[PDB]
Amino acid sequence: SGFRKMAFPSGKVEGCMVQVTCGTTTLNGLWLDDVVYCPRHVICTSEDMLNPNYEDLLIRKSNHNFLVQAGNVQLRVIGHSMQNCVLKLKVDTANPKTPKYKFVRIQPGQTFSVLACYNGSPSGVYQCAMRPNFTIKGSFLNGSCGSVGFNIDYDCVSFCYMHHMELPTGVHAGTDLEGNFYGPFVDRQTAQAAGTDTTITVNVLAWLYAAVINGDRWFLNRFTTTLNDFNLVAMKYNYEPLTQDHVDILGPLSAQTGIAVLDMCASLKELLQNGMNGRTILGSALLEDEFTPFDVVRQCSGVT
Amino acid sequence: SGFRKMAFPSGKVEGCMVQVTCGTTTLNGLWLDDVVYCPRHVICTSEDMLNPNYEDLLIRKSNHNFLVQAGNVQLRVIGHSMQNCVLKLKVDTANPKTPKYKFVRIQPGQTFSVLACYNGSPSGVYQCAMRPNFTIKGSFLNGSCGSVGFNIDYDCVSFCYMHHMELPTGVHAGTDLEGNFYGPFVDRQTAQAAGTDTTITVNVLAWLYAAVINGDRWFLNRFTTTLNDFNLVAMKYNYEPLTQDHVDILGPLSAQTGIAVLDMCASLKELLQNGMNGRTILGSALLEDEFTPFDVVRQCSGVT
Ligand SMILES: O=C1N[C@]2(C[C@@H](c3ccccc3)C2)C(=O)N1c1cncc2ccccc12
Ligand SMILES: O=C1N[C@]2(C[C@@H](c3ccccc3)C2)C(=O)N1c1cncc2ccccc12
Repeated sequence: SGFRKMAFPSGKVEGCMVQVTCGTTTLNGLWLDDVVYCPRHVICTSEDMLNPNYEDLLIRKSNHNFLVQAGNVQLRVIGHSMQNCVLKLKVDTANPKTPKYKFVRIQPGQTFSVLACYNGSPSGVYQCAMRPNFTIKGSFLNGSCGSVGFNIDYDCVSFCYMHHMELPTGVHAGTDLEGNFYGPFVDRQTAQAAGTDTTITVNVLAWLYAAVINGDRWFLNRFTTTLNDFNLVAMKYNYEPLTQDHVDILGPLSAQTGIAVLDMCASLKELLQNGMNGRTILGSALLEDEFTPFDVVRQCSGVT
Repeated sequence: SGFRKMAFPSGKVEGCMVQVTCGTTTLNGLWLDDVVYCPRHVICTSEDMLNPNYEDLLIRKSNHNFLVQAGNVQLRVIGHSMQNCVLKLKVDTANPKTPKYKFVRIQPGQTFSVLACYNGSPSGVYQCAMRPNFTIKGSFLNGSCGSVGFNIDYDCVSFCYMHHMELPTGVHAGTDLEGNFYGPFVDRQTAQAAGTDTTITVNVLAWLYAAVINGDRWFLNRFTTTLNDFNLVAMKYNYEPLTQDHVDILGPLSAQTGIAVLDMCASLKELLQNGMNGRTILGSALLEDEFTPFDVVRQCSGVT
């Protein structure tokens, strides 16, 4: 029993973290096979950050200007290209520690583990969610750039996120591993609107199921509701609208607890309208939306 | 910026996790050099759990009754002994992946990372605290037994915790790596009183410092207080008494924020007396006590 914000074990990703230096700028890179991936803003100086011309900046750079270090070992760079907002440095040596891996573009409301790194050395691991407005609420300092987000399915690592930017508002923006930003963000030091973040309704409901499984049941009420009636309340409280897809993926948790999805929706409605009244659910005084139904089932079934 | 419940990277510990089978019972073991450590209750059957005689049970066991598997590879057991509540199985092969490590008995209120394992394979990593009543509020299912807690200082792993028991109340009890229980617990399937848990006051104050550093300042008030006056309020609200040692270790955070410890104590007092009023601090509606002053400084300075 018990329920924790649990990260994937980070071993397979630690063996891929390197340091990339271009002039004075150092940040983290990801070494898979004979390619190192990193944020392209590694080629920027103090002078460039308001509006860098990345093509023009890259053109003044050669293979030997990119210093790639894995622990003590220096790597030899034999090719470089820019794909959207990432640099791909071809090195002469395949990473011996390369795990089975894919690159995935995740959807808003999905979760992943972040290995926070500095100078190509791992500092910490935590779990987080792509917010509906495509930001992440991470823990990143100067030099964390190029730190990666991932999921693990058995032996296969799915890299989904590369950290690029802290926004003036203190939240975090980055790319998939093909260098496309999540959300409207660009790699320029400007004020950029993230926009209105909503709560991930399907995730709150998954967490209510997690609570019931672990013995917190006080919020279960006598009521039910409809998908329409519920969504009218969701909208008022800046909750993502709930669809039949959401109801469908909550099926396993519905089956395990014997609580219909719409009965759980009716409990949520009363929590939104009446608050928690100073009570707690799974040691929290607010509604948690950073567990997917998958995460709850995994943690409640012990997938390894 | 941002502030997360961050775990240590788990790579160095993943390479040490093995499966130990004795008869029908399987749980996790820790393979360091040519010794495997695991909970001694691996030698118990359905018949034994109310009051096992571990000496008598062990005496009916030989080296070849202990099946130790690291992934596919079977290990050969060439010696066995019982040290308090752990079994030490000597195997013929030194773990090639053994990191630099120590065994440490941590103190209540200290934090560590848990690698939750099943059948000797790692499932997840999270951060948690030794509660003042020597329990931990983990996330453990059947077969998680022998999962370990640790800290990392540079390249050195300090193993502090081995998981043995879920208590009838849903909280978790285990040993140091010399097999001594934290708290009054025994490895018998009986109702065992954990007793009154308090809040770790020094940790709440560290987290208030973390909040101020990250821009949440609303709880800063015009007041100050005394260590005596504060402790009178602490006692009322089941908070650990604050000592000059606590005040001393908060010095670096005091220096970074320019807020005196006793001014922060006066803010805490008003939060305890008046509650949060529906407001939040670092995305939480309750006072968090699972960050040490060390953890806050580490996360706010980027130790790698
Ligand atoms: O270290 C940098 N540098 C940039 C500034 C930004 C940038 C954009 C265009 C051209 C050059 C640089 C990339 C940044 O946003 N961070 C941080 C990342 N995460 C967390 C941070 C926390 C504090 C300060 C900077 C951070
Ligand atoms: O799998 C076991 N087995 C014991 C029962 C307990 C025991 C004590 C004496 C002799 C034999 C066995 C050790 C346990 O407490 N757990 C669990 C651990 N963590 C989390 C658990 C969650 C659900 C069920 C059991 C759990």
